[PDB]
Order: sequence, then C-alpha cells, then structure tokens
Amino acid sequence: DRPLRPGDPYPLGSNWIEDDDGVNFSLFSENAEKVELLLYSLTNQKYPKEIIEVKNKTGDIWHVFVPGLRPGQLYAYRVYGPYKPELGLRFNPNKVLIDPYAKAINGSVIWNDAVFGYKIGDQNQDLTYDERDSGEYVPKSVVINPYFEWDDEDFIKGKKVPLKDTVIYEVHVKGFTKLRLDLPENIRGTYEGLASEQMISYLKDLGITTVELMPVFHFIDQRFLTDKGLTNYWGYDPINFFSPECRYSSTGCLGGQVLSFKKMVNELHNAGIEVIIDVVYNHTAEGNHLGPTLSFRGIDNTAYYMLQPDNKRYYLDFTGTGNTLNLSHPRVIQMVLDSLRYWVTEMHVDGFRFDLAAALARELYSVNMLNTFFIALQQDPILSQVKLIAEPWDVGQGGYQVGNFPYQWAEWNGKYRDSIRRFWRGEALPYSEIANRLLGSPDIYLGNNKTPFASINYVTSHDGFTLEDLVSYNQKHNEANGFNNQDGMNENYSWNCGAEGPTNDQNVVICREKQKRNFMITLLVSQGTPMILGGDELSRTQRGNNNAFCQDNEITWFDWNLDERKSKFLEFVKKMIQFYRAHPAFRRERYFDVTFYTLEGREVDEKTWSSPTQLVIFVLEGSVMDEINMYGERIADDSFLIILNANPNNVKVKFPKGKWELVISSYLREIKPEERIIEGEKELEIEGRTALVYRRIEL
Amino acid sequence: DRPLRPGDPYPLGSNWIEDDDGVNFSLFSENAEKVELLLYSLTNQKYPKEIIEVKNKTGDIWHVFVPGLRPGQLYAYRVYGPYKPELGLRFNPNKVLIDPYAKAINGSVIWNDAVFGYKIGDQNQDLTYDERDSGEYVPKSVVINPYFEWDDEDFIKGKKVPLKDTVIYEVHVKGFTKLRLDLPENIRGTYEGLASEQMISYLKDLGITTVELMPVFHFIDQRFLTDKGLTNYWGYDPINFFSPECRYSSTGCLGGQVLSFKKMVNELHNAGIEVIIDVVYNHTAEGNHLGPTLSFRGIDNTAYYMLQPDNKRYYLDFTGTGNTLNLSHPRVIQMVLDSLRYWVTEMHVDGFRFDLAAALARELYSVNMLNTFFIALQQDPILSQVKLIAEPWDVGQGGYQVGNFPYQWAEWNGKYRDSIRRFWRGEALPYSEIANRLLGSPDIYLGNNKTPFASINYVTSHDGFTLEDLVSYNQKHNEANGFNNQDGMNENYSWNCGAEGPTNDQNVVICREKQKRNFMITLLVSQGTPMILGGDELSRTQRGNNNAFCQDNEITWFDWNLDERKSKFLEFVKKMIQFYRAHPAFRRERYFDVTFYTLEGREVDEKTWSSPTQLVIFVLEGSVMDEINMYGERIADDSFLIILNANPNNVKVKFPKGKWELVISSYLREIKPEERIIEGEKELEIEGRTALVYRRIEL
Amino acid sequence: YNHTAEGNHLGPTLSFRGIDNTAYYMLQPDNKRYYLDFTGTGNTLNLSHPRVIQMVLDSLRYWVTEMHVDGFRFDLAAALARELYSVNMLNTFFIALQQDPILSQVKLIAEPWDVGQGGYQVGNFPYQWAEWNGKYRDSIRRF
Repeated sequence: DRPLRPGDPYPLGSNWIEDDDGVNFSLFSENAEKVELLLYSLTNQKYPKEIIEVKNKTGDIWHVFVPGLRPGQLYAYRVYGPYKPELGLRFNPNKVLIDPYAKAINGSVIWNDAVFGYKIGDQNQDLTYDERDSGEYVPKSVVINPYFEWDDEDFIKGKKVPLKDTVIYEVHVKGFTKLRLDLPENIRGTYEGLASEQMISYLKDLGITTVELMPVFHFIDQRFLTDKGLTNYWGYDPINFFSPECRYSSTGCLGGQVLSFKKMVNELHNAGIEVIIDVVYNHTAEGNHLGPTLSFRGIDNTAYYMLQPDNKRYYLDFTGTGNTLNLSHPRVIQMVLDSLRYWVTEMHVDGFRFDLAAALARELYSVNMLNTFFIALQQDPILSQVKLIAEPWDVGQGGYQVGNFPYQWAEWNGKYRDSIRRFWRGEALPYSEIANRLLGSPDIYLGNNKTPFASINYVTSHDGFTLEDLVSYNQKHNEANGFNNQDGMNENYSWNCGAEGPTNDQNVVICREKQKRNFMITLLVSQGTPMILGGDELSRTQRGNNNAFCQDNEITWFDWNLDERKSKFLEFVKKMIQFYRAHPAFRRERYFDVTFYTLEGREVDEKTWSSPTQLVIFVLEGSVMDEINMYGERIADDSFLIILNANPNNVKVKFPKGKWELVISSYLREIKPEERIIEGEKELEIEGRTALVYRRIEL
Repeated sequence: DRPLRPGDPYPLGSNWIEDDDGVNFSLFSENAEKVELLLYSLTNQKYPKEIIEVKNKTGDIWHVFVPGLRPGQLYAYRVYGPYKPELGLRFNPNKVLIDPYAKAINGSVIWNDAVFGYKIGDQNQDLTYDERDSGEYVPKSVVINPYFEWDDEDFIKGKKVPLKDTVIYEVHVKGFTKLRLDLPENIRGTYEGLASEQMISYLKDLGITTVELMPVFHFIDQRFLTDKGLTNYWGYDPINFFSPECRYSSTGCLGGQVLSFKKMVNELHNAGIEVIIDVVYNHTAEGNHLGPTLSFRGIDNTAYYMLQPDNKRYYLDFTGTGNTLNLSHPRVIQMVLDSLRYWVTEMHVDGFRFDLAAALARELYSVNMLNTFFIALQQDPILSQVKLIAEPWDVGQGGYQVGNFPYQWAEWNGKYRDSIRRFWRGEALPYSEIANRLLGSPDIYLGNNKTPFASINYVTSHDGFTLEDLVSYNQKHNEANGFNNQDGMNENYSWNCGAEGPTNDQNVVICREKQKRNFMITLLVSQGTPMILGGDELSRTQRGNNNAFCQDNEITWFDWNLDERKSKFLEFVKKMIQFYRAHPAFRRERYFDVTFYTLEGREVDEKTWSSPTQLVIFVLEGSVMDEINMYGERIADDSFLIILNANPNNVKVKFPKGKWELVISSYLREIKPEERIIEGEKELEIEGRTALVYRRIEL
Repeated sequence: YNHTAEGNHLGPTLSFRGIDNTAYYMLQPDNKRYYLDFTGTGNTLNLSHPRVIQMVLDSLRYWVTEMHVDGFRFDLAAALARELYSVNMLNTFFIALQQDPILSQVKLIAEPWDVGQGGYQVGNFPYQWAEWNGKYRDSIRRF
C-alpha cells in the first residue's frame, strides 16, 4: 500500500535522487518471469526488512521508485524464472543476488553450501535445485551518495602526463602500506593509507608518475582457497564491475570504500600522480556450472554467459576460469563500457590495464565484437582520452585484426622482459634483437601505433619473480600456495647468482646487487614506457614464490626495513628514474639518430648486427626534438653513450669520438679517476656484468 | 641413394600415379622443423621398412615422390619441432602419426601409455615429454588405388530424389546386418552386408528412399570406454576425415574398406536409394591436452587447434569433447571442404548430416568463418548439389547469422519431436502449435529456406528412445553404459503405457502397439521431410537405454525375429510409407489449402486456434500442384481428412462435407461398416488415443 | 570482374540487366533506378549474391581446367577488392580461392590497395599471389 512509482529505466542500478526524496531502482533482465527488490536493515542481514515486487518494465529493464530510502540503504534481488539447466536456465529465487550495477558491496561472501543454487552434495550435481535461502551469506549491494568534492580541477581538466613521460608503478593496495608502521593501524594497507601524506611524498621522492593499482573491483576468495586457509590476495575474480573492493577500505563498507577511493585518487592527482587500475572483464567470479549463484547467473544466465550450444548447461571458457561474458548481447557489452565510463567520470581513474587481454580479445572476436568494441572506445567522449594497456595477441588466424587502436593504447612487452632477462643472464643474443628491444621494439610495432611508447617495458611484475627474487633464484618455490608447486610460470630466465635464496656469501650478494642495478638501468635507458614493480626499490622479496596470488601475508607485504643494502638500492633507483625523467633522449615519440658500436669501437655492419652478442654499445646521437609540450619551442638533449656488458668477463672497449663523462653505473665499487672522463678513443677496461652511461661534453 | 624426386604439393596426402610408376607423398605442416616419411612392410608394423626425410617443401607443404611403391603400401609420419607445451607446441617425433589425408587406415589404435606424447604417470602431466615410440600401437595410413568401376551412371548424373520426395532412414552400418542370419558371417554388419541383395530388397520393400548412415569416418574407441570393456559403437570421434571405418569392412583394411564402401554405395544407387553420411567436424578424437598424439596434434598443434590465448597448453572446447579445429587457418577449412568434396566425387555420397551443427556453427562463428563457410558450399561445383542436414542454432546474439543457405539445406526439428511426443502423451497443446508442426513449421522457417522440406521431422533417432522404447518407458535405464545413469537426455516426453519395460499385461501392449501406429501416421502425414529410425519398423528395442553410444552388442543389434506382433507392425509401416509416397498432398514445396476443424465439425476461429487441444482434425483441400517433375504437366491429388485423437477418452466427431473413406488408422481392432465410409456430416464415435485418415470420394 | 559492358542505366540491355536486374547489379538504395559505380564505368556486379559470386569463381575455374590457363591478372584489383569489401565478400572471396582445388594452384596478379578501415583486410593470400608494384616504376623512372 506504498506510494511507489514506476520510476525510470536509466540509469542502471540504484539511484538516489535528492529532489524526489528517494531512490530509483533498476535491473536488466530479459528472461525473468518476476523480479523482487529486497531492502535490508543494518541491524538484520538474514531476513529483508521489506520486499517489493518490481512490476514496471521498459523493454528488458525492470524498475521501481521507492520514496524515503537513502544513501547507505542495503538491498538485493530475487529473480524468478524457469530452472531447466539443460537449456542454460538457472533461475533460483532462493538465492539472494548482487545487483550488477551496485556501486558498493557490504563485505565478503560467507562460503556455505547454500550459495550455490544446486545440491552439493547430490550426484546429479548442477542438475539439481537447492531450496535453501542464500541471504545469510551474500553481502548486500548498497545505495551510495554519488556526490564528491573534487578539487583535482588542475589535473582532470585536461592535459595530464602522456605515455612519453610516464613511469608506471605496479602496486598492490594492501601490501603497499600493511607494514608502514608510521601509519595508524586501521588505515594500513588501505586506499586512504595509500594516498596518505608520507606515502605521497615517498612516491614523489621515488619519482614514479603513474600508479597501477592491482584489481580494485569487488572480488571473491575462491572456495578451494579458503578451505586451505588462504585468501585471494591479488584480486583477479570480479563479481561486480562498479564497486571498490571492501577489503581495502579504512572507512567501512557502506559507502566508505567509495568515499575513501574517491579521496585517495583526489590526493594522488593533486600530487601530480596518475591512477591506472588493473581490470578483469574476461570472466566473473561465478565460475562455471558448479560455481556459486551470486549475481549474473541468478539475474539472467542465458544473457550474460557464453553457453555451449548443444549443451547449454555448460559455459564456454577462454581463460581457464570457467566463464565468459556474453559480449554479443548489447547489455553485456554495455555493462563493460558502463564500467569503464563509471570509473573515469566518477572515480577519476586515468586509464585501465586489461588482465588476460589476449583472452578478452579472443572472447570479443568469438562473437564479432572486437573491432566494434574498439570503435566504441575510440568515439566515446570520455573513454577515448584515458590510457588503455593490454598485451599482444594474434587471433585466430590473427594479426590484431583491428581497424584502429586508441590514441593512448599500449601493450605489455613480455618479449622485452624475456630478452632482457636472458641477456644479463649471459645468453648471447642476436645483436639486432637485443638492440630492437632497447629501441622500443619497432619490429613488433610496424603499424600498431607508430610510437615506441605503445610498448610497456618491464623486467618484473606481479607475475613471477620480484626483481630481488629474479637475481636470487633458479626455480620457483610455490609450495606455500598448496598446489605441490605445479602452479606458476616455469620459464623464468632467472639466475640465483651462485646460491639459491638467502646466502651469507658476499660474493653471491655482490653479484646480486650489481645485477639488480644492471636491470634497472637497462630498463630506464630503453625507448618505450617503463613499468616498475612496486617493492623492487625496497628490494622486496617473496622468497622464491613466483605466483603469490593467494598469499595475503608476510610473504607479499612490503617490508619497510631500512637495511643499508636495501637503502643503497632505493637510492640507486631514485637516481636512475630521475635521470630518465631528466632527459628526453630516452623518450622519443618517433623511432618507428642512434648508432651502435662494436668492441673495437666501430660502427656495426651486418653479420656484427646479426650474430649473437653479449655486449651492447650505442650512442643516442642528436638532440633537436619537437618539442616539448608547449607552443613551438624545440629543445635539445645532451648526447649519451650506453655500454651494457653482460659478458661475465672483463672486456676492453674503444670509446667513440669526443669527451665522455660517466653519469651512472652498476659498479658497486668506487670509480677510478680514469673512468670519470674519457676522450680520444682511448680504451677502458670494462668489468664483466656491468652497465654504464656517459654523456658527451665536447664538442 | 634412391632416385627420389621433389614430387608435387597437390593433391594432399598419398597419390599413386600409374605413369610415373610410384607414389607422390604430401603433408601440410607450417611449424615443423623436419618431416619424415615412414614406410612399413605388411610383415612388420613395429619398425619401418624404410625411412625417408622429406626435404622439398612448397610453402607450408612438405612433399616427395617415391618410385616403385604401390596401392596397398602402409606408411606414417614423424614430425619434428619445438616442444614447449606452454606455447601450444607439442611436437614429439617419437610418436608415429596418421596422415590427415589418408584414404585408408589399417585397423584400430592399441591403447598403451606410449601413444600420448607426455608421461602419464608424471605429476607435471601434459608438461612432460614421453620418449617411447608409438608405432607399435598406431595403425598405419594406407596408399589406395582411387580407381573404381561406377555404373551408377543413371543415378549420379544428374537428377536424383529431392527432399520433397525423400523418406530418410537412420541406420547404423554394423547393427543393421549383424544378426541378419541369412547372410554369411564375415559380411554381417558390414558395408557389403548392408548393400547385399536381400538387404536392398528389404529397404526397397519398406519404401524408404534415403539411407542415413551413422558415422563412417575412421573413429577411435575412448580409453575410458575400453577400460570398462566397451567400444565406441556410434562413431562420433573421427581421427581422419577421408577414410571409411575399418571396423565395418568385410574385405579387410588395406583398401578393402574403400572398395567395399564404393561397392555398397554403387549397389544402393542402382536400387534408387540415396546415401547420406553422418559427419563430425566439430572435434577430433585426439581430445584435449591429456589426450593422445595420433595425428593433428603431432603434425602441427598450433595450426589445426583452437588454443586458449594466455595459456596455449589448453584447447578451446565448444562441444565438451576437448578440442576444436582451427577453422580460421586456410588449411583446416580446406581439409573440411576437401573431405566433403572427396566423399561426393570419389565415394559417391549424396549429402551430409552434421552432428552437433549448432556447435559447428558456433566454432565457425568464433573465428568469422560461418558465412564464408556457407559461401564456399554454395559456389562449389560439386558441394552445391548435395543435401546438407543440420539443426537450428541461434548464435550468439544470434539468428542463424547467414546470408544464404544451400538449396538442399535442412534442419533436424527437435521441436517437432517434442511437440509430437507430448501431444500423444496426453499433454493438451496450443492448437496453433501442434498444427504448425504438421504444416512443416512455418513459424520456425520464416526466411531459412521458404520450403516445408527444410524441416526434418522425426519422433525418434539414434538419440534417446527407440520408437518401441518410447512407448514402453518412463525413464532411461543406462546403467549398462557405466555412468551410474547420469548420462543421456532426461527430458524424453515418453510414456510406458502402464508398465515399465516388458510386460505380460495385454492391456499395456494394446496401448503400446496402438500408440506406435499413432506416431507413425502423425509423422507420415506432416509437411516436411520425415526421417525414420532404423529398427523402428522391426519394433527394435534397446530396453530402456536412451543413449546406447557404447553398446556394441545384443542391445543395439537389429533383431530379425519374425514375431507376429513385430511382423504386423512392419506391415503397418510399409503401408503408411507407401501411402505417403503415393500422395503429393502431404508433400508440398510452398506452404511458407488446409482447413482445420473442431469437435463439433466447424472451422476454427481464434481462441479455438489458441487454446490447448487434445484433438486435431484437418483437411488437405485442393489438388492442383506444379507439377510433378517433368515438362509442364500439373497433377491433382485426392483431398484428405486427418483426425488425430490424443485425448485418452472416446470422442464424437462431426465429419465435414462430402463422402469420406477410411484409408488407414491406428485401430488394432477390425473396422465396423459405419467406419469405412461416412457422409452428410453424421457423427462417428472416435476412440481415445486414435489416429485416422480419410480420402474424399465425392463430389 | 569489376563491371559488365552494359554500363549504367541508360545502358544496352544485353544480358544481366534483362535476365535479373535486382541480382547481378548493386543498385542505389532509395533510388534503385540507378547503379552503384566504383570504377567510373557505370555498374558493379552484386558480389554479395551467391550466384553472382559463383559466376566469377566459375569463370576463373573454367579458364583454368577447361582453357588450360596458368594465371589471371585482375584489372583494377583495388576497385574489385573495394566492391568485394562493400558487401563483406573480400575475405570470403579469398578463402574460396585458397581452398579451391584448382584455383589455389594458379598464379594470381593484382595491384596494392588500402581498403575499408586501413591495411588489406585479408587474413591470408593465395599461395602464388603477386602484385603490380605500382610505384617501382615511378621510382626507377625518376633516378
């Protein structure tokens, strides 16, 4: 007998209107017989306060306005339909579902046989129909207040840092500040903790421009992970594409995660720092048949999911996770684009990084959506300005297969990390190959973007070894993950430097520290936008675990100990990053000028260019670049000489023309007077496994 | 030191040339480092007689001519390459492979841990590399003599039976004649046995025009099936797309299967009977990772297979079998079209039936090959004349998604079988629905073909219940298959008539026999091309097993016992089929004329047309059809009245205008004089669960 | 293969116009009076109709199996690629050629083109494909 009204279809989800004093509720469902809105009082989460049958429907969209409800109000849905699993029809109104357009989720799921929708349990498995209510264990979607006081006016509008000037920083929200002891407990390893005053000055002192946060979409710890006493630490199982992860909130989970995130981002922008978020669109946490009925599968399984034709009880898997969104259906492709748009206009994120992007492109291609998906990004008013990061993929015949890539499109260059790892390991590599990597990989980027900065260079990431573990480790040690070490990449191209794991041997440590420095300069001397693994500066180690996706503990937390070894390296990284930012010679837009050299100090003819090498010498020649980014003012950078000696043996190099001055090197030892400045082609005795950078000073 | 020559790329496979006195060998492989041809003497199959390194290569095609070898020569391949399973690179030259273009295979595979290419066995599973030779257990491809004396000249060229005049007969090669005792042992359940003189006259006496043979491509019994003492009886696991199954050969497996097949087909054609073969293209017998390395996976895994991007050690599955061909690669799509072309020009097959066609179209669509695949069929000189049978599929948004369907394209109408099963079961169905099915389903075929004969009507098939088991059985009994009854369709719409399985109760048997007759007329009275399940005439039973894919035994064999019950039914089917063929009223090309009736003998207004019914009455009115198939001569068929009473109760029907004469019915009892001829609207007392067909005789 | 000799409307009714105008010719939507022209010759064949595409592939197959010809050189290939592109047939035309038992063996000769949304818009080319290097002559005739 309530003054309820039909309300509006737009926008999707729950919408608090100031004026009409109440909240518009809307949910997409094509195959539902009946929809029910459930409102929960903070005090009781087991049974709804009030149940409202949603009776008005515009096209495939159910909606009702409900007066008097306000920001902070908990809710959920029960969706009604046929249950013929063999037809992919899995409607179970006993299961209390998460709104797909929820902007916040009030906690985690509590693993119990009743969140499944089939009997466990039974031997028909997914054919059966479980009657138990799920509400007791399913967090509720939350109505939020979208309003926020942004004074990142300077930043947002309009001209932020481009990829040519970007240093990215891949960092887990929790691990970053979990053991930053000069922060109060409740904000340690949280969004607010991350953007705190000292954290900001730290990231500023390091010199990184762009933060890449690991998954912040609200994810779910897998059953098989919690049965073993482990959580999903990396967050690669979204259940909702609009809500900040409740776990990383310092200010609670009834809007607090939205507010803290919005806060954190605003601080970061004011400091001059960009936010990229790692995003998963290739699968949902619901898994395959057999997985839980938490949201999509309950709302409309047939839409939403890619089903096996001829056996619709099964889900198509391109990723090995269990499901694929039905990206051909206009609502599903809408949700993705709606997600991307939300996070930019409302959460003020500067761009995205697509996890398993080769898979994501395969899925899109699967239903003829890849090129249209790209056109959607390019013409969209807000989406065509953000940064979009992915990976190479040849599908399936398959060269990219794509009319045109967004202006700020870039790809993780795994070939760059492999080549670089192998080089410093001692593997003599074709000169042309190692050199191309340093030149930003024009052999990969013929007509993908016409810029070196489409290539995201890196030596380490969240995947596999931490730069510390890379130089200390020959094979993975992932028994802690509980997969009897079968999980995680096996090709690592690593080297322990003479001892596996921690050692007392100062010969081994000298190798290691020297080597870390080698990679750090190789990376910040190459064309392409570089990405650094958070922790690498702190000499962070997961002690041989190369796939710590499930270690929310001591192993993964950043260790803020001021050990002198560690400290001295943090000093090196700072100095090198600074050097990179300080010189647009290593940051060219059009390379797709240099001169490469031999041991005996001459130019490089074919054969020399084609035979494996262990030593790279080259000069960034010239200066006049166009510009800078301001009205008609060309600058000129100093000319540099880079010597990289991976050959494990001392070697004698003939320098090229002019006066050269050593600006930085991997020598841990003090620098001899005849090494600071060198002229007139006279030879220097270069140590084995050493990297060196010189600027010319005349003429 | 042999006078070997480069030879030719075309044709693919092994090719005996009369003139050059020897055999050209060719194999497609893009990623191989090295290819080796292996020739085996009949006497020893464990070690090759001679090994020849294939050194000439034109594009992606390896080839060598080898003088002196002749039809009957056994051979295989060993293909060389990288083994990085994580890159989908699974080259293992220890494993002796089947030529993809083999026209014959010398037997079955012998299941042994060494046909796998990875260690069993090990806990790295598919990551490992098994060194054992596989030749001992892998049948060899055979060089054949393509020559054959066809005197089916009359048939082949050019105008065979069209779908408007087709009665299809779905029949397993082995089961058909395994217990036909008036045949010599060695030909019982073989290709030659099938086309034997008495079998031909039987099929001719029955009246069927078209035989649909169950898979004849050379298949493999699954490991998990043979460990349980069962074979793969249905043949739905091709390992090669060009070789007739060795198991069904009466004349041996070194060309004998090719010769007997060619023989069998030729006989059939001369008898006026068409050959459709059931074909599988949606997966290969190699399975997923973990499956055997017998052919494709050994020749070139990366081509050939759809791999998971981001994890190339895994295979994409659309069917639930484990693999998918890489239909985007020109060679793979070529092999399919080459298969189809082979079987038509060389084995003289009149058309195909695609198993899991919804899946096959999903796979094609997956890589943007569906519409081009359809254009390839349509423009091809030989392929555009054959019959092509599939199933409906909406992909994935998805209406068919296809410019134009081949002239002789048709689909299995599962909706027809469900509706019909439900109707006679007693389920009152919307009048419009049951009626549309009888009219050939124009509501499904709006613009799929513009003909009722695109619809393949059936009550039973190889899938689920035999017409006998359909009327005798309420749930499946598949424990013999050894899947604790979890396998096989659960929605069967069947009814046991009062007792489950065999019974003594003559009330139950009268129900059953009467009911069989009901379905048989419903089917041969409907628009659309009908398909009959071989055995159904013989009242064949698999005693409740609804999915006997693995029962190569007593259960599935045709039972040639002349029991009087069975005999009387075989008599009915004969009579009805004859009746169908005899009257082009039930065979109209353009329906996409009839008048439907009520109980009280009047025309059918909406509501009547829209409410569920248990009784269908209708008149095939008119006559003048255009033509016939000859120069300008229109015929006229008599007008018919069809009464179908599924209502389990006697009912009184008012006949329409004119004189009506009962031509056939489901009454097992003798016909009363007032039932043979009826006029002037006077009512007849129609029995419950009864079907009846009348022709008008005046005026 | 990019136009017939019938030209635009106001054209002789020699064959295709008379047999079936709808099929055969790409008409201007909204004014089927007129004929879409890609070459400046008056008409383009309706390559999206299965029989029209069949005719072209039949003709290529005829001249090879029947007239023993070793290869073709498509005149105005770019326009032909564009016409094919206009109706989503370019790539399916190329798959037809490669998989055809006789047509894949022959030489095939066109010119370079940049069609639709950049590049060539073709997966793979036939195995004896080659191109009139339009510009190698503009280069040697300038040095």
